[PDB]
Amino acid sequence: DRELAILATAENLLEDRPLADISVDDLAKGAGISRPTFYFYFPSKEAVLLTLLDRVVNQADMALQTLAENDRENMWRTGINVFFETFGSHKAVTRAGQAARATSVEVAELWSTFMQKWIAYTAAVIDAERDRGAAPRTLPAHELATALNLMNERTLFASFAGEQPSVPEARVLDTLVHIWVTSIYGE
Amino acid sequence: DRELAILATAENLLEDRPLADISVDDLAKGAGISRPTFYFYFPSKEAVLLTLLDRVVNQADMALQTLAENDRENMWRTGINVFFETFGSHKAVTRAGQAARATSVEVAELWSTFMQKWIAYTAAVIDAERDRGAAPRTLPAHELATALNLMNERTLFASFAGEQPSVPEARVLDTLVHIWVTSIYGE
Ligand SMILES: CS(=O)(=O)NCC#Cc1ccc(S(=O)(=O)NCCC(F)(F)F)cc1
Ligand SMILES: CS(=O)(=O)NCC#Cc1ccc(S(=O)(=O)NCCC(F)(F)F)cc1
Repeated sequence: DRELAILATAENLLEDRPLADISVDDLAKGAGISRPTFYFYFPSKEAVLLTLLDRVVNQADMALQTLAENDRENMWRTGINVFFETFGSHKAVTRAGQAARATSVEVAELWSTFMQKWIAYTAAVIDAERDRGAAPRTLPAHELATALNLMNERTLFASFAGEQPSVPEARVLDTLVHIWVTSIYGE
Repeated sequence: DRELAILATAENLLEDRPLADISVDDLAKGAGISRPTFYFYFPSKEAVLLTLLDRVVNQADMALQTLAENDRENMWRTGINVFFETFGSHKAVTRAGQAARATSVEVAELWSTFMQKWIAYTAAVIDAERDRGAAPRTLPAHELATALNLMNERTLFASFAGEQPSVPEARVLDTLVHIWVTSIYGE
């Protein structure tokens, strides 16, 4: 309500500048509320970012669950694309959220909890592919899954932030899908 | 001299706690010098970390140049192993150096300059492998190289920091080499 206005303001301001350069007064002003009214909904601007990141992570997780409840190259591409579109639609929050992992235990723990879930699901799909005889028994599935998820984390976030170096955003899906399919199916 | 003692002290203290929890007075005391004598060799504790990271990055780069001036799976493993051993021998500096990328333009630019070099060298070796007919012309070599280097950055540093999630350090070389060889040679 006022909560949503605060969150919408924070997402808008993060498009232009870092959390460090955004005051509680900036978020209050943008949301049309006082400073003490702000503090009724959120203990800090840090908790605003935690809630924004929580919503974006849950949106991606819910989109991947929808896919899971329904060719091998297209199967992986469709799944990687959940993360590309979801985080790529929320670049300001992605970026600020990754930077807050260093300073926020709640942000580090949110990101860690979802990465463990996404890795466990990746490993379960590789195992299914091995069980049906489509993928060879090479590396431990859980270790392969970990490295691939870490690759995607670093490569997606570098591309969205326009880091040097980065894969251009228009090439990153093809790039990741190639490495996933060759490393999962390759003998 | 006193410079080396300051650097050795900083590396020792970073084994126990973050830069934020290390004072110029801590580095001076450890190096057996006064606070103003410290400031003669370094403008700040941040510049000490920049110099430590500079030395570790150059050690890895010089080891990779030595290799370059001399089976396909073993060739990539030997090269990845430069980074595994070099950064893995300097875990405190690696960790503090990666955290300083967020706050230090000099640290962000050092890391970016060497990543561009290492990616350009990776791409040149893939191209050579394609030219000799050992590797298929799949992805653009420079884009494949970028994602693989980013994977290694994230996966090595997660393992060395014992992050959750991470590939166990005793499995990370096998894990990365498998993804490199299948993605470089796989059709
Ligand atoms: C259509 S399907 O059945 O759902 N395909 C199977 C799948 C899947 C799957 C895809 C991508 C990733 S990840 O590595 O991209 N996510 C980590 C967060 C990051 F994006 F930060 F990496 C993880 C799992
Ligand atoms: C024996 S040889 O001829 O030298 N083999 C060819 C090679 C190579 C080569 C290996 C590993 C990497 S990287 O991706 O590990 N480094 C990025 C820094 C990071 F470690 F942070 F990633 C880059 C290039």
